[PDB]
Amino acid sequence: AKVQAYVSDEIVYKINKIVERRRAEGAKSTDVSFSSISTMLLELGLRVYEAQMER
Repeated sequence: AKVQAYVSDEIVYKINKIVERRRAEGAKSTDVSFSSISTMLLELGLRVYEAQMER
C-alpha cells in the first residue's frame, strides 16, 4: 500500500490518540502533549502499550 505521503513513524497516530484521551477524560495542566505522551511510551517500547488497541 503506497499512496503518496512519505512513510514515517506511523505510530504518530497511535500516540496522538493517547494524548487526546488525557483531556477527553478531563486531564489538567498544559503538560500533556504528543512529544510528552511519546517519551513515556518509549519506556514501554510500544510493548504492552500496543495491546490497548488489541485487534
